[PDB]
Amino acid sequence: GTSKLKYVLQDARFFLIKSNNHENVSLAKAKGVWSTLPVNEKKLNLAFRSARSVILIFSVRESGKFQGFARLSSESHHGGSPIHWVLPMLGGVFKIDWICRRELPFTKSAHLTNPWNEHKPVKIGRDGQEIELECGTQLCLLFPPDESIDLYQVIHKM
Ligand SMILES: CNC(=O)c1cc(NC)ccn1
Repeated sequence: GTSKLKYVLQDARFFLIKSNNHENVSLAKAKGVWSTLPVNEKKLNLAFRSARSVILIFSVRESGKFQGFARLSSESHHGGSPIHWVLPMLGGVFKIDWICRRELPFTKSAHLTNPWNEHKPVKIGRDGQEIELECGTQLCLLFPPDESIDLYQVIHKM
């Protein structure tokens, strides 16, 4: 079903996360963590205090796909366990709960445009680009269901 998913996404905010490599998305999926540049860290912390759910939608650059999406479960914090990101300077660490670890090809989202990025297709956007509520909700609902996920515990964090 999609009903608990819709509940988690009701009045959520959505952000496009672009990773230079698959390894960082894999660490994020394994450890439930993300870290970004301070300009985006400040935006995510503001959004986390302002919305019932803040959703990060991940895309590896040059992959032509999204690799899943996740909900912020905390603001960023420093001094936790170190994360061996593959880098080419990162802020704190956000804890995240994954909502879907399955891929979605950009060919499947070509009908969705993001008003906050000049109504360009939602796949287009810099790291940290906010996706407007309706576009972001329909993008998340496009993903194949991830039957390994139970949103019951995520609902309890809202
Ligand atoms: C896990 N976080 C990253 O890989 C990242 C890298 C970056 N510049 C290379 C900017 C924001 N985030």
